[PDB]
Formats: sequence, C-alpha cells, structure tokens
Amino acid sequence: TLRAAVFDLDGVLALPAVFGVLGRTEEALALPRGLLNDAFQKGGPEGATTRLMKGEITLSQWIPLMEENCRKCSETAKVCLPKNFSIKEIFDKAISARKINRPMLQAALMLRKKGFTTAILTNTWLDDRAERDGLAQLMCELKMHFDFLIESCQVGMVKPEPQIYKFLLDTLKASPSEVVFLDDIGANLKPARDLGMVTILVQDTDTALKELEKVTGIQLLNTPAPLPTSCNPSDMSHGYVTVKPRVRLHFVELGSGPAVCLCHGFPESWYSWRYQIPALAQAGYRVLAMDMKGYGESSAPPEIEEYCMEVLCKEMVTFLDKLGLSQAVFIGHDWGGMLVWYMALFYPERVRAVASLNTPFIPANPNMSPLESIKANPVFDYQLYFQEPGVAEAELEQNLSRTFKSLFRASDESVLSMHKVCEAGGLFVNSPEEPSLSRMVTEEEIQFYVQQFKKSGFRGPLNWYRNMERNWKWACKSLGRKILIPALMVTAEKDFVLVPQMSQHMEDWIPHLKRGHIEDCGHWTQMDKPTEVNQILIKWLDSDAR
Amino acid sequence: TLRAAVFDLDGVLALPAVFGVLGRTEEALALPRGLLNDAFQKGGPEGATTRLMKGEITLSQWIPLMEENCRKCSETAKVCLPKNFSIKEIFDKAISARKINRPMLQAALMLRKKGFTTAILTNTWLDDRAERDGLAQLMCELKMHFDFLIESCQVGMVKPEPQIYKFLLDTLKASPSEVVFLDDIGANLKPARDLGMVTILVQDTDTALKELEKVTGIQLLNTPAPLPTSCNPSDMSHGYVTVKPRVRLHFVELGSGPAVCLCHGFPESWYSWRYQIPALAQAGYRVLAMDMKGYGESSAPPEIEEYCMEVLCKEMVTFLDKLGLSQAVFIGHDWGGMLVWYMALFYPERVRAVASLNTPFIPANPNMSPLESIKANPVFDYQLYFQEPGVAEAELEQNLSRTFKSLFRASDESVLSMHKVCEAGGLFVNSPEEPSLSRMVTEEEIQFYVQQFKKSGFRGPLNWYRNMERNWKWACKSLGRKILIPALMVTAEKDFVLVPQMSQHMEDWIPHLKRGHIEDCGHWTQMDKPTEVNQILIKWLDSDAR
Ligand SMILES: O=C(Nc1ccc2c(c1)-c1ccccc1S2(=O)=O)N1CCC(F)(F)CC1
Ligand SMILES: O=C(Nc1ccc2c(c1)-c1ccccc1S2(=O)=O)N1CCC(F)(F)CC1
Repeated sequence: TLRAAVFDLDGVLALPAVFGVLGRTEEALALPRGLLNDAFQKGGPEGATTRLMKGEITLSQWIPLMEENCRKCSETAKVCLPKNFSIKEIFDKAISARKINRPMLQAALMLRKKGFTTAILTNTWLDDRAERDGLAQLMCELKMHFDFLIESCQVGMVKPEPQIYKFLLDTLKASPSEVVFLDDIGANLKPARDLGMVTILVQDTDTALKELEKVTGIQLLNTPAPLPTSCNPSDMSHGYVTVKPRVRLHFVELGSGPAVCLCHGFPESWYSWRYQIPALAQAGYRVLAMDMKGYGESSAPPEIEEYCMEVLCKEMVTFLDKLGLSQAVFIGHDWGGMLVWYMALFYPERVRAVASLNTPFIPANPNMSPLESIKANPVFDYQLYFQEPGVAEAELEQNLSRTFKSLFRASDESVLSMHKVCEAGGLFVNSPEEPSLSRMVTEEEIQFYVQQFKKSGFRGPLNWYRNMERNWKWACKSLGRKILIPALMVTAEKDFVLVPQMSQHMEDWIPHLKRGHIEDCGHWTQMDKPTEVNQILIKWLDSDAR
Repeated sequence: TLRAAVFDLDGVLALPAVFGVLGRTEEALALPRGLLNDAFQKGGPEGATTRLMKGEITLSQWIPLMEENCRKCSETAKVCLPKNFSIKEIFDKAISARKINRPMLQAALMLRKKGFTTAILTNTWLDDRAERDGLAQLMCELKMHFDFLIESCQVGMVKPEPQIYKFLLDTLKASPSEVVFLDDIGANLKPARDLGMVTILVQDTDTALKELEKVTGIQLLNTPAPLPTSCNPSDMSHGYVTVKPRVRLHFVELGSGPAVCLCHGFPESWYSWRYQIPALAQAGYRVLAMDMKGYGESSAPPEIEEYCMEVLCKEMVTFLDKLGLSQAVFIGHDWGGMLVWYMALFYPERVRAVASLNTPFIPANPNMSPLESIKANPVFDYQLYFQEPGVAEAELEQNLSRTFKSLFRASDESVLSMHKVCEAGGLFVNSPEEPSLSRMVTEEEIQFYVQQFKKSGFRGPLNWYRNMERNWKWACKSLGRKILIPALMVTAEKDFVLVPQMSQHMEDWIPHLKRGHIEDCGHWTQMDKPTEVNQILIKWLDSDAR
C-alpha cells in the first residue's frame, strides 16, 4: 500500500553528514567529547541554529553566533580552544566533502520508475558564503530526480516540529500509512512514527536499503546499472537562430561552461543525443544539440544545392557568430561527423576540438569522381538509390512508423537487405510490414521521430546525399592541409556501413589523433551504448578540450 | 559618386601590422636589415607564404617552412641566427599585440550609417595554433560592422593578383570608380588603381582619415562619440523555456562566459537592454535578457496572484534549473530591480552577484500596510489609480503609440502630471494627443514596443502593482537577514519616482554595498545614458563578479 518515499539530504542522500564532521573535529583537536555538538544545539528552539534552519538569518550571520556558543561551552568545561579555531574553516571543509550517496539515489530513482512519489525533506540554511556554488550544484543535480524538495529555511518550519510533517502530508496528498520516511537522526523519526508513517533509521546505507526492499517489495540492492538520465523534450530550453532569410536553425541548450555543439546523422534529430545532453552538462559543459538543416524544427528548403557541405559549414559558422561564440567543440555522428571534419579543415579558429562517432576522415581522390567510387562497391548501392528525387522519399514517407522501426535496430536485430537495393526496387522490399520493436528504443521514442518527420518529410535529409560532385570539388581544395587541432575518432565494432577498418589511415592526416573503440556497437552509437559514449567523450573533453 | 569603401585588416583596421614586427625583431636581435622580410617573401608566387595565404596549407604547416627560409637567407648573408631563434614565438607575440584601430573602425561605421557598402579584403591564413581563439575573437568583433568579409585563404586568391579585385567588384555589384580602397601596402593598391578605383595609402591613421573625408565629403575626424552598438531583434538567438504548464518565458541570448540575467521594468521589454547586450557579451559574459512574465513573447496569464513576488522569484529559480545554471548574476531596473533584491534575500546560492538600477532596497514595515504608506504620499497617487482592474488598461491600450511616446522621455521633456492622477481621472488627461518624439528614442524603436504590447496588452504588466499586501506579508519573513553577497546600487540623479535619497539607508542591510551614480539621468536609465551604464556595470562585474 506504500506509494510515497521521503528522504533526508544530510546523512541520507549526501555523505558524510555535517554532525559527523563536528565529532571528527573534536577528536582531531583533542577537545572534550560532544563540545561542538553542544554549541551547535545551544538554546534549543530559541537558539541561533533554529533561527538559521527556519530562514530567519543566513549562514554568514550564524557563524559568529556559533563561535560565541563554542566559547561559552569551553568556559563551563574548563578548557581552552586552540588559537587557530575557526567555525568557517570547519563548516567550509564539511560542506565541500559532502558527495551524493549513489546507491541511495539509485534506489530513489528505481522507486520513482515503479510509480512512487519521491521527496526530499531537509533542515537546511540560506547559504551566502563565497563558496555557496558548490552547494547550489549539489541541489540542482538532486532536485531533477525527485517530485518535491521541501527545505526548512523556505517554509519557516523545522524537523522535529509536528507541523512540518502535516505540511509534507498535505503536499504529497497522502495518508501517513502510505509514506516511507528515511532519516539518520532518531529524534526526526519520532513525529513521523506518531502519525503512522513507516520509518527507517539510516546508520549504514546497505542495511537501510535492505529494510526499504523488505517494506516496498521492490529489489533495490544488487540490481543492474540503470541507463544514463535522458531528456524530456518539453522540459528543454528551445533556441531559434535565423542564419539566412528563410533558413532558421533550432537547437536545445543545457549547462554552463565551454560550448559543445552536437551534430546528428541521417535520418535523425537533436533527440538522438538525449543520453549525452544531461551527462555533458553535469560534467561542466554548455551543450547545444542541433536539429541539422532539413530536420525537425530547423528550416527545410527543397533545393538540392542548399545541402552541399560548403553551404552547411558556412551556416554553422554564422550560427556561432549570431550566438556570440568565438569557438565551440564540434562532435558529430554519421553525416554530422562528416561535417565536423570539414569544419576543422576549413574553419580551425572556430573549432576548439573535433570528435566524430563512426565517420572516418576520408580525403577526396582528385583522380576519380565519387560516383565511380560508389559504383565500384556493392555496400554503397543504397547511395545510388537515394540519387533520383522523389523515389526514396515516397518509400520512406509511406509509413513513418515502419520506417523508424526498421532502421533503428541493434546489430543482431537487422531486418534490411543492405545489398542490391536498386535491383530489388527498394530498401524495404524484403522487410516485414509490421517490424518488432528493437531493444534500444521504446514506442514513445519512435513516436517522437515520427512526429518530427511528419512536418518536413525526407526531401531535405535525402538532399545531403545529392551533392556528391559539388562536395568532391570543394574537398579537393584541402588536400594539402593537415588537422592539427585536438581530435578524437570513435569506431563502432559492428557498424555495417562505417566499418572500423575504413579509419586506419587517418593518422597520415591527423598525426596526433586520439582514438576510442566501442565493442558490440552498431551504427546508432548514442542510443546503442550510451554509457560507453559518455565516458569516452567526457574523458577526452576534460584532458584535450579544457 | 562613391558608394562603397574597402579596408584591409592588417595595418589598417588592426594595429600594429605583422610586417612591422619583422622589422622590430631584426633591430632587437641585431640581425641584418630586411632579413626576416626576405625569408617571409622567399619564392614569390611559388613560395611557402603564398601557399599559406591561398589556403593550401595552415599556419602550423608554414612555420617550419619559414624557419627553413630564415636559415637559407642567413647563410647567403654570412650571419648566424641566435641559439634561441623561434618563428612561432615571434608570430605569437605579433598576433597578440594586434588591437582594433578604434578611429578607423569609427570612420567605417559612420560611412555605413550614411549609406555606403563596407567590406574587408585581406590576405590572411587558416590559423590552427593553440592560441587561435585570440584571432577568432578579433574577427567576430569586426565582422558585425561590415557588409562583407573576403579572406584570401577562403577564396584561393591573394592580393595583388588581379582576379581578387574582379571577385571583389562582382561581390559589391559596383563599378571601380564607385569604390574607395584603403591599404597600407603600396603593391596592393596598384591593381585597384589600374581598374579605376580611388586608392588611399595608409601610413598614419589621421592622414588617411583626412584623405577619406576629402574624397567622400563626410566628416570623420573630430566627430562626437557614437552611441554604443545596439541589437537588431531579427539577428538575435531567441530562447523559450516552459517553467510551469501555461507559463513560458522568452529570452534573448548572446556571448559566452559567466551568465548574466537582465530584468526589465514597467512597461518595458527585453529590448530595453539593446545597448547593454552587445557590450556585456564583448566584455566576456553570456547575457540572457528576459521578457518578464506578462510581457512580449512570455506568457501573460490574467490572474492577479500570478504576479506576486513570491511566484515571480520561484519561476526565475525554475528558469535557472531548466537551463542547467547553478548561478547567474542578476541585474534589474525598476520592477526588475525590486525582484533582484528579493532573489538575493531568498535564494543567495543561485545569485552570483546582484545589481539594481534606480530601485533601492526598502525593507518592509511590519507596523503599517503598504496601502497606508502609499496613501500618506502624493508622489505615489498613480499606484492607487493602477489598483482597479480594467481602469488603467483602457486608458493605456486606447492608443499605444501615444502611450509609449508620452512615457519614454528624458527628464527635461516630461509631459505628464505626476500628482493628483486619481483626482484628474487619468495619466494622460492634461497631455497632448500627438506628443513629439523624444531625443532618446527613434520612431522605429517606439514601434517595436507598440508591436509587443499589441499581443497581450497591459493586464499582466499592471498586475505587478496589484499584490501590495501579498508582497508585504512575504517580505516580512526576511527582516532579520542581511545581503552579504556582492551588490551594486546605481542611482539616477533626475528620476522622478525613484529619487537617489530613497537609497541612503541601504548600508544598514547591505554593509559592503558598492555604489554608482549617474548625473542628468531620468527614469529610463539604459536608453538615457547607455555609455555610462555599460562602464559602471562592466567595471563592477570584472572585479566583484569574477
Ligand atoms: O549513408 C551513410 N550512413 C547511413 C546512415 C543511415 C542509414 C544508412 C547509411 C543506410 C544504408 C542502407 C540501408 C539503410 C540505411 S539507414 O537509413 O539505416 N553515410 C554516408 C555518408 C557519411 F560517410 F558521411 C556517413 C555515413
Ligand atoms: O512604479 C514604479 N516605477 C514606475 C515605472 C514607470 C512609470 C511610473 C513609475 C510612472 C508613474 C507615474 C506616471 C507615469 C509613470 S510610468 O508609466 O512612466 N516603481 C514602483 C515599484 C518599484 F519600486 F519596484 C520600482 C518603481
């Protein structure tokens, strides 16, 4: 019958607890046992600490009142505090040391996923120290995972006053027997028990999680590692920039710090980076995930030459100019990866660092048209099928649900004949009309892509393939150059089109190239192996793009 | 008959020139005269430097070819280069030293304002050095002021080849006798002269500006300092965030670096910060200029309680959460300034620094309702007029052009009876039906505000005045606190409503408060004295908010 779980911050969701530092400070300074804890609670409901927790005063106003409390306590104990005693120094180190208790947060996320309402109820203060940003960052990371955050200093009440428990129940819209309450301080559990709530005293994490498992009937300990956190489209900041008359680019933006621009492939969306966007922002970066030209909310003009590399790269430079960005890190996948190599070759001043997932850097052959290279290979027969305007559009737009369900599949779930596409007369000729759902995607995720492609269709996206000769002529101007800015190439073991061996001569052009490799990964890298992608990108950004 | 002016970058728009460093390096190192200049030009059209300027190779590829050229030149001169000789060190220092030639840029801006087409035509390279950002920033600042930027390394041609001059004329759509060409290198003028263009050899800035004045008939030297650069609404990045169902906030965004949030007053728009937005972004900040709730493209719900301070401050915190910002600097004016003091009092962790233009911090009096304080003063009689829903709306919405033309005026151009507004029966009862245009604003600027207020009217904006009792009750909770984060108060000498003497007791609440004062400034601070505002804010941000 439980349907809500309430957690404390200090000592429960974040470790170590502040009170723990008071005891460790006493032992380190050879002070009488409990002395700093007595000064902290000095006065009870009338004391300085209660005024602080109720929001009457700020942390900087409380520090000298706590220092005065430490002297009154030392005088009655007949001891002398060291000459270098500082409450600010002690509290600063305690707050900095506090980190998220990962297994406790994972249990909260699992309960929320199974239908529970989750909340944080904490005794906290108005932090106005010069170092207050460290605390703001902690709260931001936690608050996105809970339904409610109730802070004592904002509501004017504190634990253990019985009215804060009534306020909590009114907010949750639940009766006490439907609520689990976790706290590390016994006195704070007593009022919740008097009301009828299930209480768990937190001394060590594992024992508290075992009690929680037993009482909710859900497995929380020994569970598989969850997928990274993903975006909700309606919670994102949406940005719109006009780069040319009748050409507007849409993007999604999150975080602060060095700008990182994400460039998707075919036939994708900004939504293909849903697992990377929160991870990269949390790592200290300002992420801009684009809808490339021809896709989603970006403009989709019908003319073929609007999609040649020269025009696309120039519009990306105009995008940085209108946003007031002198530089950005460029990360691309598939057609987006092809574009980011050309950005580094033609506009290195604007590119802080360049990374490509799956797409190798392949230099143009001045002795052979790209049409002849494509005809002398059976794996690229689909590129000839994509040439005639109207042909692939009619097949791909006929049933959008079938199109995305057939393309977005893991390497072992393939349902498409990759060869003799032209001979067969289409991409889906030997394919089922109702394909099964892949393990990589949910029905809700597929429907987001369906909704986006209902707006402009496949004309714009397919035109990226209809400029082979124009792109070849433009690329021939860079054959004498080398890429000498920080670069990363990530290969995917099981990509059918972009095999890892197609990247082996890149070191001749990018002599200081860094590499990444993902085993058991197909073409749709970001959604196939999201944890592995995040780890490779974050490590490279922190060392080579900082 | 002149209608286009073309400028070189090196030696003309940016000083000192690169060639100037080669000569100064020779003198400093006691090398033979002209040695480094001979190595630089070694090979002519077939030499390394021409390949660099045409985009065949990058700057890092050219450095060791230039080092080899310096050795071949030294061998034939029978001299030895010092043991610590480095082309990279020499070029790095030269590029860093180069700064915008302010009077040359001012002359370019004046000509553009008088109808001329302006362009930069330069011999430049693909910069891939680790320090390339310094150059990208320089180009970004310059490119926003010119119609065209033609770089040799992007077009594959160089000065003095005659085809680059033909390419320039085709781009400008003009005949040679309609073009003025400025360059510091004589050889680069010769082809432009052969075509019939007016040429100016730049040796010193003043003499070149005198020749330019004489030939265009426009005064360029000894002119009054121009106003700061202003935004074009259609060139801005527009951002939209949903903070609550049916409540979406619109903002304009520019720059990179620490986030700065601008909060306008009544009855204004994000457009009221048009002179501060480019200046703050250029100073190294990421500016977010809001349309506050009830205004422009932000949501404007009709309910009065949607505009009380508690709700407004909470939505501003949700805005930072959805954008992934742990902190922002908050700068407000008028009603926006009132809001930023309450953000610092209730959410100090989220506020890096706080600044208010005109609006002082006035603490609530727990012994008297704000309605009684307003009735015991004749200058605030307009606040009683704004109380009754529908009354001030009908008068202010009747003729939008008259409304904005009557309000947006300098201190000496006032046309409104400020007292006995209720007795008189309105704000505009003794006002002309067609008021003259103020010197602060253009007709085009007034029409932007007219267009914005056509969407939602005055209901939302007026509701900010209809929560006096609710705001008073909420503010009473902070009477024991002090503002101890970095703070700035800016007073305006001639503001009729917010007189500087209303701010005199702020030091009791904000003991380390910094101050600014603007003489001969009325209520509309940002557009009345924009240069003075920019200088006060930039100085304070760089010292107290960095
Ligand atoms: O065509 C691609 N990739 C690519 C992306 C998505 C799909 C295919 C190929 C493909 C091929 C055959 C059948 C179905 C499909 S699919 O619709 O699943 N590229 C060429 C240009 C590049 F090198 F820039 C990057 C890779
Ligand atoms: O009402 C204001 N300012 C303000 C802003 C704009 C105009 C007036 C007052 C006003 C007053 C009388 C006639 C015309 C006009 S007006 O439409 O030109 N404030 C009160 C709350 C505050 F203290 F937060 C900031 C200042």
